[PDB]
Amino acid sequence: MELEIRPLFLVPDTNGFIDHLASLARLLESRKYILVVPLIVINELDGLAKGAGGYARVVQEKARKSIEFLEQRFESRDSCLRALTSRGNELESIAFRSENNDDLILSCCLHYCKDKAKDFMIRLLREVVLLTDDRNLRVKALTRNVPVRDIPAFLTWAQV
Repeated sequence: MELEIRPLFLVPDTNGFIDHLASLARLLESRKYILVVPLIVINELDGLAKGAGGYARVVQEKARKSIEFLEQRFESRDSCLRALTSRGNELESIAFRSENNDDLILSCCLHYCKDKAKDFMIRLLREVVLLTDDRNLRVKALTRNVPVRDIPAFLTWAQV
């Protein structure tokens, strides 16, 4: 079917923070978009930050910077940043979270795909975009009618 895409909600995966924190930060600072972070992604970053090979320690620092960035932004109750649990409940704070996940990332995107019978009283409005470089994940999104872009491409499009 034909989609009408008007990006509002941006959903990144774990490697977006590792690879592209600066660009996610620029997106969040722009105030144009709501960045929605799956809780599993925060959990994965926690795993990486906690922990070694050189590369592992390089990624560990990147995860630490990510978590630091998210922690600070949730502490200030940043209105353009949300986290979503596995049950589709939004969190306003991540501080005391306890505690291969494509399907959970996708469930987060689909949370913002609010389709109703009467909508087809004709294009499928999609206001969510999955931000990833992972080709398998991208294909999964494509087959679920979730718009998908890599973060550099999106940042270019956004002019922001």
